[PDB]
Amino acid sequence: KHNMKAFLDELKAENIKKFLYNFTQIPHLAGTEQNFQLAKQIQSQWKEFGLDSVELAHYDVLLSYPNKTHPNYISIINEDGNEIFNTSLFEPPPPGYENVSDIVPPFSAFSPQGMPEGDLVYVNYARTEDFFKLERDMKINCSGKIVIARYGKVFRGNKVKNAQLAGAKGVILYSDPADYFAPGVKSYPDGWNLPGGGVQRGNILNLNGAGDPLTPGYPANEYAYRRGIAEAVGLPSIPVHPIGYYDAQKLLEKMGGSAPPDSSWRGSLKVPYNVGPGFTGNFSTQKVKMHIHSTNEVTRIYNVIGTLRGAVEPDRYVILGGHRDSWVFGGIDPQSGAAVVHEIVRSFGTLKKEGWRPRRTILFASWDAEEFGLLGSTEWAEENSRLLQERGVAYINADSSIEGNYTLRVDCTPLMYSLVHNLTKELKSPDEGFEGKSLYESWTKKSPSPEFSGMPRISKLGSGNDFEVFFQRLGIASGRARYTKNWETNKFSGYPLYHSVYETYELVEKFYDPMFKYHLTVAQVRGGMVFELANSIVLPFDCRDYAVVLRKYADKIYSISMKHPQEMKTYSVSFDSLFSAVKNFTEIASKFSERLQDFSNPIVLRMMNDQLMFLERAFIDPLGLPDRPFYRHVIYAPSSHNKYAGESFPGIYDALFDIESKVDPSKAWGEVKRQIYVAAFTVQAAAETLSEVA
Amino acid sequence: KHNMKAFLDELKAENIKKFLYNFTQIPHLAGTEQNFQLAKQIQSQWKEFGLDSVELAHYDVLLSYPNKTHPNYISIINEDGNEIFNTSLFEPPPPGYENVSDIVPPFSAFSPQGMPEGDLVYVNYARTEDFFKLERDMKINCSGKIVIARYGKVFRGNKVKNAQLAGAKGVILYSDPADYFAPGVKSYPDGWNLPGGGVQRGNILNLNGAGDPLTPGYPANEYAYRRGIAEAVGLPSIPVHPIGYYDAQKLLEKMGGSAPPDSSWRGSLKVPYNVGPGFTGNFSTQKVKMHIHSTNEVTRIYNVIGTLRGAVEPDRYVILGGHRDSWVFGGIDPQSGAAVVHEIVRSFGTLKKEGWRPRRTILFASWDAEEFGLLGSTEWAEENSRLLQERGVAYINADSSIEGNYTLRVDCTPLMYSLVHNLTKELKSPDEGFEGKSLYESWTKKSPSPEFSGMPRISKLGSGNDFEVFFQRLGIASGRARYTKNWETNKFSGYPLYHSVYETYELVEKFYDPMFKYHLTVAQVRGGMVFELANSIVLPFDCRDYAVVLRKYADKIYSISMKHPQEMKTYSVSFDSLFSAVKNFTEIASKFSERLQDFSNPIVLRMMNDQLMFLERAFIDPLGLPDRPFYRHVIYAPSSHNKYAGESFPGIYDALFDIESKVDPSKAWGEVKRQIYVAAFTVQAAAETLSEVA
Ligand SMILES: *[C@@H]1O[C@H](CO)[C@@H](O[C@@H]2O[C@H](CO)[C@@H](O[C@@H]3O[C@H](CO)[C@@H](O)[C@H](O[C@H]4O[C@H](CO)[C@@H](O)[C@H](O)[C@@H]4O)[C@@H]3O)[C@H](O)[C@H]2NC(C)=O)[C@H](O)[C@H]1NC(C)=O
Ligand SMILES: *[C@@H]1O[C@H](CO)[C@@H](O[C@@H]2O[C@H](CO)[C@@H](O[C@@H]3O[C@H](CO)[C@@H](O)[C@H](O[C@H]4O[C@H](CO)[C@@H](O)[C@H](O)[C@@H]4O)[C@@H]3O)[C@H](O)[C@H]2NC(C)=O)[C@H](O)[C@H]1NC(C)=O
Ligand SMILES: *[C@@H]1O[C@H](CO)[C@@H](O[C@@H]2O[C@H](CO)[C@@H](O)[C@H](O)[C@H]2NC(C)=O)[C@H](O)[C@H]1NC(C)=O
Ligand SMILES: *[C@@H]1O[C@H](CO)[C@@H](O[C@@H]2O[C@H](CO)[C@@H](O)[C@H](O)[C@H]2NC(C)=O)[C@H](O)[C@H]1NC(C)=O
Ligand SMILES: *[C@@H]1O[C@H](CO)[C@@H](O[C@@H]2O[C@H](CO)[C@@H](O)[C@H](O)[C@H]2NC(C)=O)[C@H](O)[C@H]1NC(C)=O
Ligand SMILES: *[C@@H]1O[C@H](CO)[C@@H](O[C@@H]2O[C@H](CO)[C@@H](O)[C@H](O)[C@H]2NC(C)=O)[C@H](O)[C@H]1NC(C)=O
Ligand SMILES: *[C@@H]1O[C@H](CO)[C@@H](O[C@@H]2O[C@H](CO)[C@@H](O)[C@H](O)[C@H]2NC(C)=O)[C@H](O)[C@H]1NC(C)=O
Ligand SMILES: *[C@@H]1O[C@H](CO)[C@@H](O[C@@H]2O[C@H](CO)[C@@H](O)[C@H](O)[C@H]2NC(C)=O)[C@H](O)[C@H]1NC(C)=O
Ligand SMILES: O=C(O)CC[C@H](CP(=O)(O)CCC(=O)O)C(=O)O
Ligand SMILES: O=C(O)CC[C@H](CP(=O)(O)CCC(=O)O)C(=O)O
Ligand SMILES: *[C@@H]1O[C@H](CO)[C@@H](O)[C@H](O)[C@H]1NC(C)=O
Ligand SMILES: *[C@@H]1O[C@H](CO)[C@@H](O)[C@H](O)[C@H]1NC(C)=O
Ligand SMILES: *[C@@H]1O[C@H](CO)[C@@H](O)[C@H](O)[C@H]1NC(C)=O
Ligand SMILES: *[C@@H]1O[C@H](CO)[C@@H](O)[C@H](O)[C@H]1NC(C)=O
Ligand SMILES: *[C@@H]1O[C@H](CO)[C@@H](O)[C@H](O)[C@H]1NC(C)=O
Ligand SMILES: *[C@@H]1O[C@H](CO)[C@@H](O)[C@H](O)[C@H]1NC(C)=O
Ligand SMILES: [Ca+2]
Ligand SMILES: [Ca+2]
Ligand SMILES: [Cl-]
Ligand SMILES: [Cl-]
Ligand SMILES: [Zn+2]
Ligand SMILES: [Zn+2]
Ligand SMILES: [Zn+2]
Ligand SMILES: [Zn+2]
Repeated sequence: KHNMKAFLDELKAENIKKFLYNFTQIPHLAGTEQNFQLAKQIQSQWKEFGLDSVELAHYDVLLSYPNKTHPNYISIINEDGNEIFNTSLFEPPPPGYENVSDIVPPFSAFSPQGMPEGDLVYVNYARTEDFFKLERDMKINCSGKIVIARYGKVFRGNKVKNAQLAGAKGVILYSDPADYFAPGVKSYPDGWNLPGGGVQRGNILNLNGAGDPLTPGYPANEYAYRRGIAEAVGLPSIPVHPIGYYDAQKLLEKMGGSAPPDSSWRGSLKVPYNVGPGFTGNFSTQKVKMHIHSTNEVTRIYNVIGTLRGAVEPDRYVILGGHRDSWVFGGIDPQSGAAVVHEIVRSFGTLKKEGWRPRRTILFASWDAEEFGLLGSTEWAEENSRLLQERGVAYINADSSIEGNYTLRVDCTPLMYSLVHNLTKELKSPDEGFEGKSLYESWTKKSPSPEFSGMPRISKLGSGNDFEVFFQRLGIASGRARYTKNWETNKFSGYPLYHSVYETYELVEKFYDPMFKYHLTVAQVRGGMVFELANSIVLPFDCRDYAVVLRKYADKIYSISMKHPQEMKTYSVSFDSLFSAVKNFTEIASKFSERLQDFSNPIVLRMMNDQLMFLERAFIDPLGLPDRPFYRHVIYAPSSHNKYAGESFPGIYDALFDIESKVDPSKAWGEVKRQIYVAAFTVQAAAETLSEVA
Repeated sequence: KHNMKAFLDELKAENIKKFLYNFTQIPHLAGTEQNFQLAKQIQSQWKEFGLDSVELAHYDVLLSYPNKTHPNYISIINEDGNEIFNTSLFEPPPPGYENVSDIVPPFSAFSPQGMPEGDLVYVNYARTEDFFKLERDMKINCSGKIVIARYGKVFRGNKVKNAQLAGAKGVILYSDPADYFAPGVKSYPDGWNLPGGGVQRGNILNLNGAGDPLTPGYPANEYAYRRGIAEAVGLPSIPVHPIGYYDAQKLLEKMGGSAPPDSSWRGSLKVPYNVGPGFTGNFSTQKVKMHIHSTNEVTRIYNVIGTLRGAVEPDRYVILGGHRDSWVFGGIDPQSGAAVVHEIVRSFGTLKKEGWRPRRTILFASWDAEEFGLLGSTEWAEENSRLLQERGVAYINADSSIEGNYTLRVDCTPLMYSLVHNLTKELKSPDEGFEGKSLYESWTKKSPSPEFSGMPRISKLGSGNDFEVFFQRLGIASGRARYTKNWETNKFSGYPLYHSVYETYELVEKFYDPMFKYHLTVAQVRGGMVFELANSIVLPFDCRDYAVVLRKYADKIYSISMKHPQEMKTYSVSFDSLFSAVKNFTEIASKFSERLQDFSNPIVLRMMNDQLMFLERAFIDPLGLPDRPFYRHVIYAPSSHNKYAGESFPGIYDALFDIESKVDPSKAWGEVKRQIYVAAFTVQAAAETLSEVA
C-alpha cells in the first residue's frame, strides 16, 4: 500500500545525516557563487528523486556585505585619537576549517556606513521596556550616544529600531554569556557553548513583511522598478556591529555613570553593568569609535521550486518550504532543516516512482536570502500571489530541525491543532525514557499546555521565517515544528552558536543529534503534515479550534483594556461586538462541523474543502494593519516589539499599548474603538464564510 | 423544456409596464419612509415570485438633505445688499402631481453650508481642459470667485473638484439648452425636453470607490466606528447648487470681462457667454450670493437581497443588481431598470415553481442610496467581500433600461464580449425597419465598432453605477446593457429630464417606449446574460477577447507616451515589458482556450471554471491605484477627470497626464516607469493564472 506509513517508513536518519554533511562543507551565503552552485545541485537531485518539474526562480534583491579590503571594527579611542583597543576582525575558525575561504566576517547586514565616536550607554536587551526604564525612570538620555545592547529576548532589528528612536548614533550588539553560555557545558569545539571570540551575525532590518527593500509589493524581476536607497523599506539610519563577549568585556569594564537599575540588567561578565553614559573618572576622556564600511548591493538570488502534481486536485497547493542560504556553514540554521526537506522529497519521489501521486499538488521550495529578511520566499510569493491566494491550501516551514534535543516545538494556525495532535499520537517518541511511547506523550509531558491538562503547548506564529508572507500577508494556513531546548526565557534568543562560524556539521553530529533520531522525528512531523494536507479527502482543518482560541484572545485583549476602567467609561469603549462575533463564529463553526461530518458528492466535498481553505484567508484585511500594509491578518501579526513573537488581535493590542502615555486620550481611545470594530467585523465575516453558501 | 428560451418567453412587456407604473407614483428618495416601504414591497413580492430567501440588508450611512424650513437659493445682490433676483425654490410640478408631497427641491447632495458672495466666472463644463484654458491660456484667476458651469460631458463631482482646486468659493451648476434641449422637440409635458424651470439634482462627492463617507473599507453596520465629518471621504469644501436655464439666463446675461475663447464655450442661451470675472460696467457692483443650508445626516438605508440557490454549484454567485432609490419619481432612473429586474425575478421564479433550478446561485439585489454615491451596493460588498472574492462569477447591473430608443448600449469586461454577441444574435430586434432581424444586426448597424467591420461597439466600464465595487474594487466580471439615444457628444450628459421632477411614468409611456418593447428587449439581454452565466456548464467567458483589447490598450498608452520622445530617451522609458506581457497573455490564453475545448471530468471542468472566474480577479492589485486605494483593477479605472468614463491602463495614463507641466521631470517619468512595471507585472500574472496549474 501507498499510505502515510509507507511514506514515513521510507524516511531514513542515515540519509538526513549524509545530506547535512553534504550541505555544510563550505559557506552558502546568499548572493554568492557557492550558494548558486548548491541551488543547481538541489535542482538536479530533486529531478533525480522523481519530481515532475524543478525550476530555479531568480530575483535581483538588495543584499549587504562587508568591504573585503576595509574591515569593520570598533575601538576605544583616547583623547589624542589613538585607538587603544580594537575589536576582532574575524572569529577564530574552528578545528580543520582554519583554511576555509569565504567565511564572511561578523557584521550586521544592512548597517549604513559611518565612523561615529561617542560615549557608551548600556541598554540591557534594547527592548521597548528597557528604553522606557532608561528614559522615563532613570532619566538617562541616549541622544547622540552609542548604545551597547546584549543580544537576546527579541529580534535584533527591533533593538536597532528602539535605539534609533531613542536618538542613538550607533549600536553595538554583543553576546552575553548569561544568554549564550549554559552553565556546566564547554565552549566549542569541546561542547555547544559560545566561545568568547564567537559572534552572532544577522540582519537588522525592519521590513514589516515587505521583502526586498527596493520593490515592496512586486517581484524583483528583470524589469522591476526600484526605489532609490533613500526610499527603501526598513534600512537602519545608524551604524551597527556585533561583537563577542571577550570584546564586550573590554567595552563594558570601564563604564561609569548610573548603576544598573536592578539585577535583570546584569549579565554574567565580571563587570558592574553600569548604564553610563561614558566611562568612570580615570577614563572619562576616552570614547568609543565604530568603523563600518559595509555596502548594500543589488544581487541575484535563486529559489528552487519543485512540483509533484496532484492526481485529483492539481490546482490545490500544499507547500513545504525552507531556506538554503546560511551566514556561514549553516550546520543548524538552515541545513538541518534543508536536509530534512531533501529526505522528504526523496521519500515522496520513491512513492511516485511506484505509481503513486498525492491527491493535491505538493510544492517544495529551497528559498534563498532568508537571512537577509525573508527575501526569496517573499519575492516568489509576490510573483505568484494570485495563484497562492486562490489555490494555496497550506504552507509548512522547514528551517532548523533542531535547536535543542529536549522536546518538540510547534507554532501553527489553530486550523492545524487537531492534525498535529493526531499525527504526533501515531509517531514514536525519540526521547530517552519514552521508548515505545508516542511523540504526543513525550511532548505533552515536557511541554504542557498552559490552558489544558493532557495537551501540549502550541505557540502562535509571528515572523522571523519564511512562512511570514504566506501566513501574515496572504492568509494561507501555516505551521512549523522543530526540536528544541528546555530553556524557557531563551525562547527567542537562539542556541549559543547561532549565526557563528562554530555552527558546523560537527556541532550537530557530536553534540546535538549523533544518531539523527531528532532529525528523523522532525522529518516525520513535517512530512506527515504535508502528506495529510495533500492526501486527506476532507482537508484536515478543524474550524472549532479557531473558535476556542478566538475566545481566549478576546478575553485577553479585554483584560488589557480593563486596566483603564475610567477611560473605558469616559470614551464608551465596549468589547461587546467582538465577543458577539466570537460567539457567532463558535456557533457557526459547530454547525459547519456537523455538516462536514453529515454530508459521494464531490461538489459538496470541494465546496466544503474550499470553505476550509478560505477560512484562514477570511482573516485577511485588504487594507492591512496600521502603517504595516503587508501584515494583513487581523488575528495574528508579528509583535511590533519583537518580530519573532506572534501577537493576537494586534491592531487592538498596539492601539492599547502604552496608551496612558498618549497626549490626546480621546484620539487614542477612538483608535482602540476603531480596532475593536475592525476585529469584530473580520471575525464575523470569517464566521459567515462557514455558513451555508446559499 | 426549461432552457433559455422558456425563460425569455415568459418575460412580458405588459408586466414591465405595470411594475413601472407601480414604482413611480410617489418619490422614493433614499433614507425616506416611502423608500423603506417600497423595499418591504419588493421583498414580499420576490418571496411570492418563488425565490428561496429574500432579506433586507440595512446600513446607517451619511446622506444629505435640504433644510425644509430654510430653503436653498441663489441671488444677485446689489451694492446695498438688496437681493434683486432670486432663483427658484422648487420646480413647477408636472400635470396631476402638483399636490404630491415630499418632492425634494433641487439641491446638490453633500454641499456644505454657506452664504458666499462674490463675482461670477463662467467655466464652460468645468472640465480639467476648461480650467487649463482659463488659467493657462486666458490668465483668468478663479480664486475667491463663484464659478458657474454648465452640466454635461463629465460627472458633476469632477466639476466641483476642479472648481475647488482652482480656488473657487462656490459653484453654480446649470442645464444649458445646448445640452438638454434637443432641437424640434417640445418641453415636458408635451415632449421629452427640459423646461426652463427644470433642474437636475445629484450628488457632488468624489468618493473614488469608498462608499459611505464615514466608514471606508468596512460596512456601516450597528457597531461601526465612524470617521468624524472633518475626516470623511469625498465631501466638497465649497457650496454648490443647481439651477435651470431660466434662472441661469439671469445670472449669465450681465456677465462681463473676457469673451468666450471660442464657440465650444457657447451654449444656446441668448447671452454672450463671457467668462468674467463679474458683470459688465453698469452692474459691476452687483454680486452673486448663494444660500446653502442642507445638512448631512447618518440615515438608515435598505438593500433587498434575493437568493435562488444553484442546483450544482450553490457556492458560485451570479448577481443581477440595480438601484431602487430615486431623486424624485425615478420614471427612468432607476425604475425603468427596477421594473425589468422585477420581471426577471418573476420569470426565473416561474421556472423554479415548475421544478427548475439554475446550475449556479443567482443573487438579485435592489440597492439603496445609489444616488448618494453607490452607498448600498458598496456597503453590502464591504460586508460580504470574502464571499464575493472567492465565489463571485459575474455581476450584471440593472439601472435605467432606456435613456433613448435608438439602439443598444453595452459596457462590459472583454470576458463577456462573446456572450453578448452570441445572445444578441438570438434575440429579435425591436427597432422599426428591422422586423424579423436580430438585435445583433440592428445594434451593429446603428452602433458600429470603431475597430471591426460587422461588429457592434462595446464600451469600457468606469463608474457612476452599482457595478463599481464589484468590478473596480473586487475584480468580478461585470456588464451592463440598456437602450440609448443617437446623441454621440451627449453620452455622459444624461437625457434632458435626468434627475428632474419631470422624469415620470408618463414621460416613459408617452415619449420613450409606449409599447414597452425596448424595456422587454433590455429584459431579454440582462436576463439572457444572467441565465447563461448561471447555467452554462463552462462559464461563458472568452479569455482571448481580453488578449485582443490588452494589445489595443498597450498600443494606445505607448502612443500617448511617444508624444514625448526626448523624455523617453533621457529617462530610458521602455514599454517593452508591457508588450511582452501582452504577447505572453495572448499565447497563454490561446493555449488555455484549446484545452477548454479539448478537455466527463467535473474537477477539470471546475478547475477550468475557476481559472475563468479568477481571471478578472487577477487584474486586481491589492495596493490599489495611486491615492485611490478602492480602485484596484490595473486595466480599468474610472477616469480621474470623469467618473462616468472608463480609462485603460489608468495608472500609466494618470502618470503621463499633463506630464509636460510637472516641475521635476525625472520624478514624473520615474513614476511613468513604475506604472509600466506594475501593469506589465499584473498582465503577466493574470496570464499565468491560465497556464496549466501544475
Ligand atoms: C451575531 O449574530 C447575530 C445574528 O444571530 C447578529 O444579530 C444581529 O444583530 C444586529 C445588531 O444588533 C441586529 O440589528 C438590529 O436589526 C433590527 C432589524 O432587524 C433593527 O431594527 C435594529 O436597529 C434598531 O435598534 C438599534 C439598537 O438599539 C438602534 O441603534 C437603531 O437605531 C434601531 O432602532 C438593529 O439594527 C440584527 O437584527 C441581528 N440579526 C439577527 C438576529 O438575525 C449579530 O450582529 C452578530 N454579531 C456581529 C458582531 O456581527
Ligand atoms: C514572457 O514570457 C517569457 C517566457 O516565455 C518570459 O521570458 C523570460 O524573460 C526573462 C527576462 O528576459 C528571462 O530572464 C533571463 O533569465 C536568464 C536565466 O534563465 C538570466 O541569465 C538573464 O539574466 C541575464 O541577462 C540579463 C539581460 O541582459 C541581465 O540583466 C542579467 O544581469 C543577466 O546577465 C535573465 O534574467 C527568462 O529566462 C525568460 N524565461 C524563459 C524564456 O523561460 C518573459 O519574461 C515574459 N514577459 C514578462 C513581462 O513577464
Ligand atoms: C554533495 O553531493 C553532491 C551530489 O552527490 C555532489 O555533487 C556531485 O559530485 C560528483 C563528483 O564531483 C559530480 O560528478 C556530480 O555531477 C555532482 N552531482 C550534482 C551536483 O548533482 C557533491 O560533490 C557533494 N558535495 C560535497 C561537499 O560532498
Ligand atoms: C587599532 O587599529 C588601528 C587601525 O589599523 C590602529 O591604528 C593605526 O596604526 C597604524 C600603524 O601604527 C597607523 O599608521 C595608523 O595611522 C593608525 N590608524 C588609525 C585609524 O588610528 C591601532 O594601532 C590599533 N590599536 C591597537 C590597540 O591595536
Ligand atoms: C483527529 O482524530 C479524531 C479521532 O479520530 C478525529 O475525530 C473523529 O472523526 C471521525 C470522522 O469524522 C468522527 O466520526 C469522530 O466522531 C471524530 N471523533 C472525535 C471528534 O472524537 C478528527 O477528525 C481528527 N482530526 C483531523 C483529521 O484533523
Ligand atoms: C404596487 O403594487 C403593490 C403590490 O401589488 C401594492 O401593494 C399591495 O396593495 C394592497 C392594497 O393596498 C395590499 O392589501 C397589499 O398588502 C400590498 N402588497 C404588498 C405591499 O406586497 C401597492 O398598492 C401598489 N402601489 C401602487 C401605487 O399602485
Ligand atoms: C429674494 O428673497 C429674499 C429672502 O426672502 C428677499 O429679501 C427679504 O425680503 C423680506 C421682505 O421684504 C425682508 O424682510 C428680508 O429682510 C429680506 N431678506 C434678505 C435675506 O435680504 C428678497 O426680497 C427676494 N428678492 C426678490 C427679487 O424677490
Ligand atoms: C459564441 O458562439 C460561438 C459559435 O457557436 C461559440 O464558438 C464555438 O464553440 C464551440 C463549442 O466549443 C466550438 O466547437 C466551435 O469551434 C466554436 N466556434 C467558433 C469559435 O467559431 C462560442 O463559444 C460562443 N461563446 C460563448 C458561449 O461565450
Ligand atoms: O529577517 C528576518 O525576519 C529573520 C532573518 C533570520 C531568520 P533565522 O533563519 O535566523 C531563524 C529564526 C527563527 O526561526 O526564529 C534571523 O532571525 O536573523
Ligand atoms: O455617485 C455616483 O458615482 C453616481 C451617482 C448617480 C448614478 P445614476 O443613477 O444617476 C446613473 C448614471 C450612469 O449610469 O452613468 C449620478 O450619476 O448622479
Ligand atoms: C572597499 O574599500 C575601500 C573603501 O573606500 C575602497 O577601495 C572600495 O571602494 C570599497 N569597496 C566598496 C565600497 O564596495
Ligand atoms: C536628550 O538629549 C538631547 C541633547 O542634545 C536633547 O536634544 C533632547 O531634548 C534630550 N531629551 C530629553 C527628554 O531630555
Ligand atoms: C542532548 O541531550 C543530552 C541529554 O540531556 C544533553 O546532555 C545535551 O546537553 C543535549 N544537547 C544539547 C546541545 O542540548
Ligand atoms: C433648519 O432651519 C434652521 C436653520 O438654522 C433651524 O431652525 C434648524 O436648525 C434647521 N434644521 C437643521 C439644521 O437640520
Ligand atoms: C489667483 O488669485 C489670488 C488672489 O488673492 C492669488 O492668491 C493667487 O496667487 C492667484 N494665482 C495666480 C496664478 O495668479
Ligand atoms: C422614440 O423614437 C422615435 C423614432 O425616431 C422618435 O421620434 C422619438 O424622439 C424617440 N423618443 C425619444 C425620447 O428619444
Ligand atoms: Ca518585492
Ligand atoms: Ca463602508
Ligand atoms: Cl521552522
Ligand atoms: Cl445599467
Ligand atoms: Zn534559518
Ligand atoms: Zn538564521
Ligand atoms: Zn440610476
Ligand atoms: Zn440617477
